[PDB]
Amino acid sequence: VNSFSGYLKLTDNVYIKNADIVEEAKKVKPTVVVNAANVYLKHGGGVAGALNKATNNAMQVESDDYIATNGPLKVGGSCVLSGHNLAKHCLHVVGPNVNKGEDIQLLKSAYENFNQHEVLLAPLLSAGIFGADPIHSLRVCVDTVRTNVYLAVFDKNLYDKLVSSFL
Ligand SMILES: CC(=O)Nc1ccc(C(=O)O)cc1
Repeated sequence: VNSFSGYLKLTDNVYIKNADIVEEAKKVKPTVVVNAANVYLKHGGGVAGALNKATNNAMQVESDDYIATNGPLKVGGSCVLSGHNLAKHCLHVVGPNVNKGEDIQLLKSAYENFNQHEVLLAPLLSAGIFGADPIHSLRVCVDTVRTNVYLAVFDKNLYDKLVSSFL
């Protein structure tokens, strides 16, 4: 038993809810919140801008030190940093950005990072301003992630379409 409430069960291990990933993290304080990162960990908009704003920019300060030391992530890759006031840890995962021409086949590699963590609160990778089809992103999630993932879909209209079209 865990602290997640109000989720619809899609599979043995995947759950979904219409919720803002920021408000959900603040309420649950999960072990792991996933950020929809880019390779530079420049948290400007969407999940990353919203998560970073909720940390009063501490996520960005930590991220800049990480990049100064390690260089950029790979598309499909991840790093574990602090969760600040939102979670124990933040798993920053880079899905391909369709609006930059990145290979959508890298979405499966991106979701494979989630398997290193027993439970996660996450957004749909490569959705929203990353330009991928969210229905596709949910299918890859279900077919790739084997650990317990609690998906927060911000858009109510999209949430209803994801549920009603789910195979
Ligand atoms: C404030 C705010 O922008 N929140 C969010 C939450 C989730 C997403 C997303 O999943 O794309 C985008 C934006």
